[PDB]
Amino acid sequence: MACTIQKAEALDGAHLMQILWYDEEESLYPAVWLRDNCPCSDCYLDSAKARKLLVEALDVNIGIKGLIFDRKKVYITWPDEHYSEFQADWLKKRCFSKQARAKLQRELFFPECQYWGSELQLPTLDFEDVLRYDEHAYKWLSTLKKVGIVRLTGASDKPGEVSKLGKRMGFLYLTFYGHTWQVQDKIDANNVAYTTGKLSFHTDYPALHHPPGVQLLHCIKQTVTGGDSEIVDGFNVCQKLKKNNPQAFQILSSTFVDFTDIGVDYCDFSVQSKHKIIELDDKGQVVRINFNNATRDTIFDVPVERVQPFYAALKEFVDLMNSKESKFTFKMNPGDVITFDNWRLLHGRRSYEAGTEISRHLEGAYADWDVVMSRLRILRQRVEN
Amino acid sequence: MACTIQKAEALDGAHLMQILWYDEEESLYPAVWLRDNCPCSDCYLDSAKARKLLVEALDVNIGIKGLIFDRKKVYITWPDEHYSEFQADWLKKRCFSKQARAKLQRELFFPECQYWGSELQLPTLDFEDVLRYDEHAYKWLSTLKKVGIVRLTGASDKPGEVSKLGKRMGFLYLTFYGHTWQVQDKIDANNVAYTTGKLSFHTDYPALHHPPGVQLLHCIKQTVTGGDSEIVDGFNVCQKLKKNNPQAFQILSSTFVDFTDIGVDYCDFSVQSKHKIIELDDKGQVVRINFNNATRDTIFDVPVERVQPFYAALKEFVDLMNSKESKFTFKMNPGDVITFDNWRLLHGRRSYEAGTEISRHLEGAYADWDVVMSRLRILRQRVEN
Ligand SMILES: C[N+](C)(C)CCC[PH](=O)O
Ligand SMILES: C[N+](C)(C)CCC[PH](=O)O
Ligand SMILES: O=C(O)CNC(=O)C(=O)O
Ligand SMILES: O=C(O)CNC(=O)C(=O)O
Ligand SMILES: NCCCCCCN
Ligand SMILES: NCCCCCCN
Ligand SMILES: [Zn+2]
Ligand SMILES: [Zn+2]
Ligand SMILES: [Zn+2]
Ligand SMILES: [Zn+2]
Repeated sequence: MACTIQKAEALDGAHLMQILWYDEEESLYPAVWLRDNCPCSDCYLDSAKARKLLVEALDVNIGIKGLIFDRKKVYITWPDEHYSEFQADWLKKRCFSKQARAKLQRELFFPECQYWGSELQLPTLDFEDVLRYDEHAYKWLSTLKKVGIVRLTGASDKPGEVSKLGKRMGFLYLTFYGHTWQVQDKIDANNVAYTTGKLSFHTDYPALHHPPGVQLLHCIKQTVTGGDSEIVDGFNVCQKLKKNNPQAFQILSSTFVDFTDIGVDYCDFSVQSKHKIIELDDKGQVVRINFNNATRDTIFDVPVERVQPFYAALKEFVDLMNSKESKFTFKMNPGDVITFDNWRLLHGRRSYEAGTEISRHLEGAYADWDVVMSRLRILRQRVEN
Repeated sequence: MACTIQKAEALDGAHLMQILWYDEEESLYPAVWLRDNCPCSDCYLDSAKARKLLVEALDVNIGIKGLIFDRKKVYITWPDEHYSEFQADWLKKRCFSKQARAKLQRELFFPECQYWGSELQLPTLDFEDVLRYDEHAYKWLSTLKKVGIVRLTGASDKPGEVSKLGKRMGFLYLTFYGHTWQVQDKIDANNVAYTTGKLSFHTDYPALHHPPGVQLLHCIKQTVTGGDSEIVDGFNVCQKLKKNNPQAFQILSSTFVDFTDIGVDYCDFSVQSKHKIIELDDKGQVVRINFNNATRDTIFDVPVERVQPFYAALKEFVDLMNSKESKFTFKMNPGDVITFDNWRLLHGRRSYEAGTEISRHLEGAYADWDVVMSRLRILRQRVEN
């Protein structure tokens, strides 16, 4: 009744097609969009699922010359005699009503978000299950998207596990620190991470204009002298900051901060960027946090009078993150892997003691959100069908 | 005289340090920024060139307790007895005056831009020279940044050349189409590019939220039946559109368009994104164009009344690109490689004839701008020193 055509007609100087569906609802389709989206073999390359039609061939003032319909299809003639057929269900899905458009966006982009603080129950799956079963990998990625973190247990205590997960997703995101990298204490460390010191809450790689979307950390070796992990839900913390201190929020969501990274690892590098620490979209929603205190540059490109208030705002933000209501702490054991949203969470680590042998060793890697969301879409189709 | 300290003193309740330089100019440095940027081994990890100091250790209302200076350094005591030394030239570089800040940003980010139309003289270097000499690679990357395109001549007519350039930069940007990819006519093409058809002006991969910054195309085999290249300076064309048709500019710079790519290549994929075709920064400057007509989705997430005006605006934009004043056309020969800014230029190709043997073959790859700018910074230092 909802996908069955009761009537189709050309309206508004034939610039619009209206479908009355068998449930009595009406949908409206611009003529120019119909022509633009003709599925015929001239207009559309089926093997690529791509449009061949050029903008140059599209008359933007086009109207429907003629139209007939049955219950499942519309058949349209255009003024230059081009001919097009459209399927009812194809049309229904792409209905321009707000409700239809929003429904479809949800299906494409999986916007459901669960904010958390110290009450978090760390979502936890089995490593091998996720590698072997689509039902488990689907749970893994959908929970990663929704909650921002998933722990996988039961990996080996050897290198190569994050690469298996990289492959399960598709491929890992190569950076100057390599395809994967070893978090351990290193002589002449090229990064604070490769010492025994504490890492305060941070996101990884704000020195890049496109920071890693997803980070993977596999515990190979753990120390009893410290090295606990801590995480915080940056989107939750931003929400609290906007409420508690709107001026601080405004400063952090409007001030461009310089980040830097210079050294040698996978190859030699000298990286520079600018980001707002709180990055809003065009509707004012926080979409990414970009903050690492280690790699924030000495160079600070703001007028002198904005400097101290920036620092005062950053301090408020960090105090909220550290609050016992926001923070979630846990300790990784050999064989655990955490995978999290590096655009949303901030993460850190407690200090531990140095010594002559390596007492602590993680293997890390990054992935891109477009790569993960692709895999998520494919898994959903496989598991639902 | 400009980098030599004549006087240094604490002002404004000791919250500010003022340096009077020997040229009589004065610079001002907030106390909190000085403390934040203490270079001592407690505060700063020299092997990483990174800050160890935590936001949590920083008192945002800090003032200078004491200060002495000589011509080359300031020596500061803080209220908790921490102690810091700062070098004069280090201070001068990071001066908070607008002129000093702008000068340094230019040095970091190479903002110089040369807009062009059909008068372009295609910058051209020798392939092997660029691989062998820093002076040539430096010219290559700086011209790529400034002009948006450089042709390299004298490569071989075999696969593997774009990878050599990838290595010269650092590393290539892996996508679902592989590390490198072959542009040629293919049975069951997964992409319009892999047919003999015409490609209208487009940027590559707007289906990704982070499209490739730089694209490399190496002509292995060329056809005499067509296959000419065309390029346009998207930043130049956007400037003309804003002047000629502000309403069209506004629509394209504010309307989110859905892009899609589904299929199998390096692995199986189902990619979706949203972009404004003209992407402005926070000051209203165009920073990226995101437009491929083949991969623009059938799904169009706007109210029905915005649809036809969007198409009318897109048409104006494409007509400007096609204008004989904007367009630059040329033909690649075996052994040529073009490298261009895929955020700024749009590119295309004339149709050619199909047949039973492959008459036309390019090898392509992508790179990230942060990777290229890193290499550019390193090369400049090597060539200037
Ligand atoms: C060195 N690793 C652990 C890869 C982190 C790099 C990103 P950070 O923001 O310096
Ligand atoms: C298939 N290549 C040539 C790699 C282009 C992919 C990006 P396009 O926007 O579809
Ligand atoms: O070592 C840890 O527990 C966490 N490591 C990091 O956050 C890192 O390397 O970026
Ligand atoms: O084939 C050409 O000349 C140009 N190719 C492309 O623009 C492409 O593959 O994206
Ligand atoms: N069943 C309708 C078929 C319409 C074909 C018309 C071709 N011009
Ligand atoms: N030449 C000045 C050295 C100052 C050292 C002071 C240590 N508190
Ligand atoms: Zn058609
Ligand atoms: Zn980290
Ligand atoms: Zn110090
Ligand atoms: Zn292209």
